[PDB]
Amino acid sequence: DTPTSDDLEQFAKQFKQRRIKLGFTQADVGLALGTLYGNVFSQTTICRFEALQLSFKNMCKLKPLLNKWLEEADSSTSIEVSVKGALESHFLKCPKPSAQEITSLADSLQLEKEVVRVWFCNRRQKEKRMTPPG
Amino acid sequence: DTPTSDDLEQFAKQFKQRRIKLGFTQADVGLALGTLYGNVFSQTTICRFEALQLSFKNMCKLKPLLNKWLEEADSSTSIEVSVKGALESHFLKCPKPSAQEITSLADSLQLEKEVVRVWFCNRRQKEKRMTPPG
DNA sequence: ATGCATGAGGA
DNA sequence: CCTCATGCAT
DNA sequence: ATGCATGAGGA
DNA sequence: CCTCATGCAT
Repeated sequence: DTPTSDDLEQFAKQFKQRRIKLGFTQADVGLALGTLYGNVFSQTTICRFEALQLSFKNMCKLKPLLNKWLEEADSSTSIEVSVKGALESHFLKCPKPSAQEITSLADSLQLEKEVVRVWFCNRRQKEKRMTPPG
Repeated sequence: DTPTSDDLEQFAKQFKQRRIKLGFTQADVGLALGTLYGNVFSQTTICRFEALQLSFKNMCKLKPLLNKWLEEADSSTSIEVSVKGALESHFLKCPKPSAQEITSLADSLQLEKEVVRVWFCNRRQKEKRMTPPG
């Protein structure tokens, strides 16, 4: 049976609180999941978990693995600023542009088409985090 | 004879440009200064150098050491947001408060006195960077 | 890329 | 205390 | 703490 | 192409 979104908030809040009190960094925890359970994770992922900056499914996948570490540790190419806001505006107009709208947006802002395609992919995926940028 | 501030801007701009083209990260360069010259530096320091976020003296100290690497590589406790703006306001009023103004500022914002003393130390020291936050 | 930190050295 | 060079952790 | 990225897997 | 989990580099 799955946690609620409230369960994950409170778990993340208490996980961070306890990780600090034990004297571990985010990078430490991520490495220890590799050491103890053969499933390493980066500082970036532990940080996002604590901020709920991951999808609900991802949050649910990591929670028991982080609960394991907690139980166990208790025992011891750059978009300009002006261009960035332009990408926003079109994202509210339409957040999933075609490969044709992307390729034209890339010239009107003088970005490579791949840069724009990936930027939209990422901005769509932040919208799906449990705590999105809004 | 010492570089001008313009010399250091252009050197930092060209250093970053060349470091990327060689395929090295900031952390790589910092470690290589230890490897090659027995003077290791952190990713943080290389990053600040490229952004001129260090004092003129510091910038001058690091430049020849980074010019060495370039020549050689060519061959191969958290202040709330609202509280933060309050610390600013008083910094313009007076940027070097006494240990008595510090200790009272610490209670009126419910921070530890050491936190406020260190915050002022750091905010004074950013004012001395070649590219300050302003 | 940066917030908060440390410690050597000095008035 | 401070300045100052410097970095861990995020 | 996060901007830009990759690659496995799927419609 | 996309979604999605994930991280290097800053």
